[PDB]
Amino acid sequence: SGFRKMAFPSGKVEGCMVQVTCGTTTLNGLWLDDTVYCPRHVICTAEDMLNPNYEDLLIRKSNHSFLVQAGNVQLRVIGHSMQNCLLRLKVDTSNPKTPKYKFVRIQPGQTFSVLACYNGSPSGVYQCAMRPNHTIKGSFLNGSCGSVGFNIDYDCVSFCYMHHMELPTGVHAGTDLEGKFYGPFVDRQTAQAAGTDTTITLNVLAWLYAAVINGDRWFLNRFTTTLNDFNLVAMKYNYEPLTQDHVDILGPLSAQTGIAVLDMCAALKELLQNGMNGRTILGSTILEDEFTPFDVVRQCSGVTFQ
Amino acid sequence: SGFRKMAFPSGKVEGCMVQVTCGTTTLNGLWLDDTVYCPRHVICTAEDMLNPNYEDLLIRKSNHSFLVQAGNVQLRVIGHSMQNCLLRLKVDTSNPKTPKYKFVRIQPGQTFSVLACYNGSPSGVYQCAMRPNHTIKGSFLNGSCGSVGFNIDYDCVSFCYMHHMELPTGVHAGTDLEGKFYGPFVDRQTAQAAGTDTTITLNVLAWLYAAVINGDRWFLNRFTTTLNDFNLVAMKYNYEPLTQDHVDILGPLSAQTGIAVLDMCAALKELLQNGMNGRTILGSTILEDEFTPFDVVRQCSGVTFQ
Ligand SMILES: O=C(Cn1nnc2ccccc21)N(Cc1ccsc1)c1ccc(-c2cn[nH]c2)cc1
Ligand SMILES: O=C(Cn1nnc2ccccc21)N(Cc1ccsc1)c1ccc(-c2cn[nH]c2)cc1
Repeated sequence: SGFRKMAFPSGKVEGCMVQVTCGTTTLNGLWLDDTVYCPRHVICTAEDMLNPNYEDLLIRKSNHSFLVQAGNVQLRVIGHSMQNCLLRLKVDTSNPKTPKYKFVRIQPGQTFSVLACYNGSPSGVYQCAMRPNHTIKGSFLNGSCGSVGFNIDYDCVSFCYMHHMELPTGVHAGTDLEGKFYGPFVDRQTAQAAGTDTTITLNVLAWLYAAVINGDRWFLNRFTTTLNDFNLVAMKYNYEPLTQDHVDILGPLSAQTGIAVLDMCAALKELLQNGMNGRTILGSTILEDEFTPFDVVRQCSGVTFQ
Repeated sequence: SGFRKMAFPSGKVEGCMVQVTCGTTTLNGLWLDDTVYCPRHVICTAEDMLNPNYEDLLIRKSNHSFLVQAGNVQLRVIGHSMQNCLLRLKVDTSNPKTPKYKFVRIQPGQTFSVLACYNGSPSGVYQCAMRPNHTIKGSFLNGSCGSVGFNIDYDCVSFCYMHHMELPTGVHAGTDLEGKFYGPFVDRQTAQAAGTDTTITLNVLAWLYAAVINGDRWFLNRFTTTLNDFNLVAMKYNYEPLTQDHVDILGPLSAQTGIAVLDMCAALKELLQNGMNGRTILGSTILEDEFTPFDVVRQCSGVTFQ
């Protein structure tokens, strides 16, 4: 029993973090096989960031412009290229700790584990959702750039995020491991800001199912709803519209609890309209949206507490 | 910026988890040097748990009664002893991945990282406070026994918890790595229950300081309080009394923010009396108590956003 914001074990990623220095600038890189990946802003001075031309800043660098430090060990850079907003450094040594891995672009509303790192040394691990507005509510200080996000499935690490930026509201922006930004953001100084955000409806429903699996039904009701009637309420409360695809995804949690998805929607409508009346669900006074249906099945018992 | 329930990176602990089997019963052990530590209830059948005599159950076992599996590899057991509620198995092989480590008994209100494990395989990591009633609000299923808690400081792992039990309220109980239970709990079937709990006052104050370091002052006021006047309010709201020792511990956070500890107490009193009036602090609608003053200094900027 219990329900916690649980991260994946971080060992397989720890063995891949290095430090990358170009001139005065140090940040984190990810060392897989004989490649190191890091944010391309490592090549900029503070003043370069106002209006950088990366193509023109990079052609002025050699391989030996880059220092890569793996723990105590200097890795020799023997090649470099830019891929979107990442630099790829080829080094003289294959990482003996390279895990089984893939690069994936996660979708909005999906979750991942962040390994915050400074100076190539891992400092902490926590779980993040990709918000609908393509930001994450992370915890990052200066020096954290090149920290990665990931998911693990049967000893394969799916890398999905590299940290580039803190926006003016204190939320975080970065790239997939092909160096494409999540959201409309750019690695230069602009008036860019987090767009308006929404509550991840599918995740709230998964988390209500979690509460029932763990033995709590106080918030259920004798009502049902159409998808249309639910969505009129969702819009009022700045919830993402529910789609048939989202109903289909909730099929296994619905089956394990015997609560029809639209019967759970009727419960959520009533909670949005009436509040929680001083009660909690899984310890929370608020409706939680940072757990996916996959996260609930991973962490909850396969046997409902009936 | 940001503020997250952050766990330590779990790699150094992952390399120590093994599986321990005695008959039908499998659970997790911790492999350091040539010793494996696990809950002594591994030697019990389900029916043994009603009234076990561990001394009498253990003398009936040989070394070869115990199977220890480190990944793919069988470790041969060559010795065994009981230490309080732990078994210590000596094995034929020293763990090549043994980190620098110590065994520590944490105090109530202190935090640690839990590596949930099943069948010797790590599944997840999250941060826990030791509640005043000596329980943790974990997330554990059947098979999780022998999962450990820890803190890391400069590459030294301080192990402080081993998981033994889920209480009837769904909260968790275990031992230090000398096998002494936290709290009044026992590794046998009784009417035992979590005692009443309290809010960890020192941690709430640390977390208000965190909010100011990250740039928020909405909840401050022009009032001060005596320790006595604060504690009359604390008792009304089921908060731990504040002591002079707790005021002294908050000295560095008070210095970094320029807010006197008793001026912060006056702010907390006002929040307890009046509520938050629909506002948040660091994203929360409630007063958070699972971050220590050490956790705040670890995660927050050393420069206040003034
Ligand atoms: O946001 C950042 C870097 N960053 N990421 N996470 C942070 C958490 C706290 C503080 C700073 C943090 N920026 C701002 C910028 C400006 C144009 S795009 C993004 C940033 C600031 C300075 C540099 C820099 C490059 N060379 N020297 C300094 C890079 C990124
Ligand atoms: O609580 C447990 C074991 N445990 N720990 N975390 C749990 C999370 C979910 C389910 C069970 C969990 N107990 C109960 C008991 C009974 C007397 S003291 C503690 C437990 C239940 C069964 C065994 C057992 C021993 N041999 N075979 C079964 C051990 C502990």
